[PDB]
Amino acid sequence: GPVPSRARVYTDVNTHRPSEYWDYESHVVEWGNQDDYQLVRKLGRGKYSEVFEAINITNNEKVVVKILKPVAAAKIKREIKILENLRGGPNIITLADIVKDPVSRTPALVFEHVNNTDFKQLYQTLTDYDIRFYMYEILKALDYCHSMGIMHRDVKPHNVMIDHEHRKLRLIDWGLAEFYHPGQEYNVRVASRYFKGPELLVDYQMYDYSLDMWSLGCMLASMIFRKEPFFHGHDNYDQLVRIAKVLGTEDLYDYIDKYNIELDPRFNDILGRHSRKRWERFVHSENQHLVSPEALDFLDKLLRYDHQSRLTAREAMEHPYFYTVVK
Ligand SMILES: O=C(O)c1ccc(Nc2nc(-c3ccc4ccccc4c3)cs2)cc1O
Repeated sequence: GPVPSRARVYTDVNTHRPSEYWDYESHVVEWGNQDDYQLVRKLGRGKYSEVFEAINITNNEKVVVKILKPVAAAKIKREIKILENLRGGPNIITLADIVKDPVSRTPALVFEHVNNTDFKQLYQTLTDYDIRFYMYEILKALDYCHSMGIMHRDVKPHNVMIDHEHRKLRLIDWGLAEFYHPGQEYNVRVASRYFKGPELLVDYQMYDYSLDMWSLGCMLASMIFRKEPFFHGHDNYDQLVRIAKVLGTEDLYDYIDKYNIELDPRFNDILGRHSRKRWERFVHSENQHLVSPEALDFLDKLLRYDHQSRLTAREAMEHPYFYTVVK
């Protein structure tokens, strides 16, 4: 059947770790005082959670309270373990407390408050320099979680909280994050549709950290070309077609052939034949100031069908696109 695959970096981080690290089900969670937090306003409701702005009435600080839904309640030990494992890491959201909501009767995660700007409004204003700056900041967080044996699996603009006034960024929502174990087959029903990697779209389960790099490339393409989202699929099948109309069908077929993947036959009447498009097609007078040869070289090194061929987060940080960024 499918040819197996392994990450080319941090392959055996979890195979050496004591069971207690990646064995999240064993992990015992100590509940704090739900009463220490006063809910202020509902910020939004997701498929798996409800997010509230709240005040920690003991220190008067603003915090974010995420109340998990019944379906996401079952996978609380995994998210809590990952959050505790990455706490203090570069640009990782800090878990301040874990309390039992008295109404839902499900777990509520308390997080540090970030003065974010709506990504829809903020991507319309970023300069070339800020795009490079914030991308480098996101890479710090990805190399950190990947170095700790963790795949985020939901990298997208909504999960990157940016305080544009203090030039600070946090990678949030570790609800879909998972421990990387070499040879493990994972669920492909992860990430948001526009940021799903080709491995998920073609149902290749033996994926790794490189999935986050594809998601990151999708975000980069959206920022430099001022098209959000860059790959606008109508559904998960159309999503692959949108990608193929840009990257071409020959390289997609080469990728499926390399891993001996059987494409869903539904793709036969919708995929067609498409040559790879040169990036100049996406360049117009309104976005040319965000596009450079370094930006395109970097984007071409993230947006590859072959997950094994994508830059790793650490290699990405070495790219010339970041030479202008003050380090
Ligand atoms: O999961 C996490 O670690 C996590 C950490 C911090 C955090 N902060 C914040 N969230 C929001 C927010 C705004 C609009 C929304 C619309 C639909 C659904 C949700 C929404 C959440 C604003 S500031 C949120 C998180 O979910």
